Amino acid sequence: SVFDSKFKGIHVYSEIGELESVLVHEPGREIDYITPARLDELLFSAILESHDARKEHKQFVAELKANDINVVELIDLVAETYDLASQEAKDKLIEEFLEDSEPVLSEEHKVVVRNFLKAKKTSRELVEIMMAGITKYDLGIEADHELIVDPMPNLYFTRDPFASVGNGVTIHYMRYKVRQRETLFSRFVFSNHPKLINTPWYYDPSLKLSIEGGDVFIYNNDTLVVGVSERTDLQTVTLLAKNIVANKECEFKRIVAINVPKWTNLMHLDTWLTMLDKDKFLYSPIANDVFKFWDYDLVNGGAEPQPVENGLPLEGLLQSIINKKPVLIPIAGEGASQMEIERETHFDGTNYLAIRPGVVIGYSRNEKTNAALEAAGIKVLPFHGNQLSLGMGNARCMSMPLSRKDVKW
Amino acid sequence: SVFDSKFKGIHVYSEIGELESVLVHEPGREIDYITPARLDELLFSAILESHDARKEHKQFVAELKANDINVVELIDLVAETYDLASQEAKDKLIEEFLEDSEPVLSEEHKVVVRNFLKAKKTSRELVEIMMAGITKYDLGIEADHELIVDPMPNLYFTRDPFASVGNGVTIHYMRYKVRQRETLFSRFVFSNHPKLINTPWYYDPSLKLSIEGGDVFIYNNDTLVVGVSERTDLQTVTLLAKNIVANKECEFKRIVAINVPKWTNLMHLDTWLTMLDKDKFLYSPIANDVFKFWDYDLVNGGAEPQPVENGLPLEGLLQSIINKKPVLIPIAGEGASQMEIERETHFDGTNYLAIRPGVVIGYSRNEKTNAALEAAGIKVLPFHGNQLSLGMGNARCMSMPLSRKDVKW
Repeated sequence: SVFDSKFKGIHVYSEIGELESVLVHEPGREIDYITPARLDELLFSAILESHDARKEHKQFVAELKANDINVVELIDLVAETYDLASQEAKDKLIEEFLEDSEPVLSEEHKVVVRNFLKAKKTSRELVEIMMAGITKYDLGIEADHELIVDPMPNLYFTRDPFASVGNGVTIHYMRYKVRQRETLFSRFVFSNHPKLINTPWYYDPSLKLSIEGGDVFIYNNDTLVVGVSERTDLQTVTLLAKNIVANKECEFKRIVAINVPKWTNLMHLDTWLTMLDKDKFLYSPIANDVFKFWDYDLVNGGAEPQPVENGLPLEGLLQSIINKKPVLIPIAGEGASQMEIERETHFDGTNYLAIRPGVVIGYSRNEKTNAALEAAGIKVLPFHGNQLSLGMGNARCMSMPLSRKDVKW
Repeated sequence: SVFDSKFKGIHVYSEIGELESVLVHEPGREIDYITPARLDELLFSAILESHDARKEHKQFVAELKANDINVVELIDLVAETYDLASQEAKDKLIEEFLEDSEPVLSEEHKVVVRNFLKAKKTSRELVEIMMAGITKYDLGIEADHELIVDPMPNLYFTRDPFASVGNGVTIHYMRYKVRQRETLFSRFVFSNHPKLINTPWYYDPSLKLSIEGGDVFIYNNDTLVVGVSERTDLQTVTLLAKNIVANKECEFKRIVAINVPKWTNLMHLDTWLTMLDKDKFLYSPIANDVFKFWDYDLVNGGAEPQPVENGLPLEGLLQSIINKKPVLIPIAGEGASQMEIERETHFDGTNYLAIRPGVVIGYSRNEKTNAALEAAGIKVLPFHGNQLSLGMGNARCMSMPLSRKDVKW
């Protein structure tokens, strides 16, 4: 199985506990269909050199494995799930893929694509093609456009379609169609894989209020932190709060919503502020005058907790969550020029994945932030990720923890 | 000297003769000042990872040197020239640099920068900082903005500021100020270096009609080919024709002007059509319905030859220059999808540098084009240049031939 023997379900109650199991996706053929005219639509800053991007991704996975982490590749998880699923589920996956296609499928193309999918020889090939997009060339048909079904090029950013939340999961209604389509795989594995089937959901795509995993943080057993960003709205955090209170087994007690600049290229809270050790946070100064906070009381706030403004400065707000003096590390370090802060913030300099408290993985390119982290006593495991970085995410964006060991607070 | 023993002046009478000496520039500190908000202004598609871009450039230079080519780095050529120049010339280089600064310098900043440049201890440091740009930090002053003098980030594209044309040169009035500033160095080396001082100029920056080197091609001893592009105007080619007829030592007989798509990111003729062997040419089909041609008669067209429409299709037009049937190789090869042609054309897939007939150097990333060239009998010497490619130029754009061996047609 893609899961090691100790994996006994979703268990993510911090951003920093020793990482046990994690979900990633090496970009497949879907990034080969990114064209110059569609960069804004497809959510890329520039076109990736595909072979090199895959080589970088393998280095990232190799570093995670060198740290005894169980790395689950999305394609393999979906295929494994497909293989053991009922025929009813196998069939509905293909039907829902067709109904949710972009561009919308004509009746004739729906039949042609269905047959093509059904004829794929292995479940892995079926999953690869559904992620890749489908051309008229793949189908052997004449058409006036080359892409009969668009790629889901952002799939390598597994942070975003769903988020592990304690021992439950939130499966999201994403902002843009190009990414909403990725949640088909999320619903499928959680609804059918024996090791995930019993996981309770606190959000699902049908709710239609925008939220993405890059905005979701599990600071400790009591407090969740969710961004109010270009991708997640405050009203959506309000619905999340309602769902959590409605779930009697869910033990979180508070949600702090954090406002960030609504930049299309720094679209989630994790591109502005992350927690990397028990008391260390990495942030971009560019957000200094935009940060704003709201608290939700999941215990004594009623069945529908409302967001209450918290006027403390960022440091005091963070202190109210961990009850220790926080250490705030700025992008590019003390003394950096505005140009250096803008450049390293642009390349997702805050977006490190913590694999144990104070030990993080992220791109080698943000050298001043790497040095700032090391000076603050955080160990940095860099990897070359220049091509992957053009998709506007770093290691945190490219991962979704499935299980972490308890933190000794 | 940066020039090897045999160099005896500009000698470029073809696009393909065995390359003997060539001018390049490894991107210096100037590319560290490219910020997200200024990408369009500075002419970049995305920000480069500077360290990796310099390593890629060293690999390009290593490939050139392995083919017995004298590679001249612009910084070293300017410093060598400065060390041999009259005090009047050394002083005027500084004054013209200040006069042409962007942003325009206040009188106070003009004095502070002049003093700072005069205090540099070596000519190479002086040249490096003029290219890099100058910050308030470099000067140790307080200022409203961090850049007191902007970088010239595009300097590594040495194809553009001036072009070798037979045994003369065209020093250009470029389209945008961010690049016009680079011509300061072109004028300096040709006006002062003993090995370049007798080179006749057929164009100079004071002429104020736009033309850039990526548009200039020397097909053979008789025919020049100049693009009408986003950067070079037909009226400028007309002025160039007038200048060549006035120069009684210049032996070219004809200029063919080739209209190309006016795309901001494919801005020169050499991003649409190049000549790589005696009868082989590489082109992007995206330009098919845009190519249009004009001829200038430099022999019997009077003192001011005018552009005369040439209605031949591309194949016939090229045949009228080389006097035999051309082989036209399309970007990405026969059978490529439109997505592939769009992607490889975008990454300057036509922009190869020929180092001898039918032997070219270009980025490894355009794999389908590299395969099409090899299938057409052209040897490709690829190098990894993904970061350099984000500047929207390939190997031809990163080089300016100074001398080539005669071609045996």
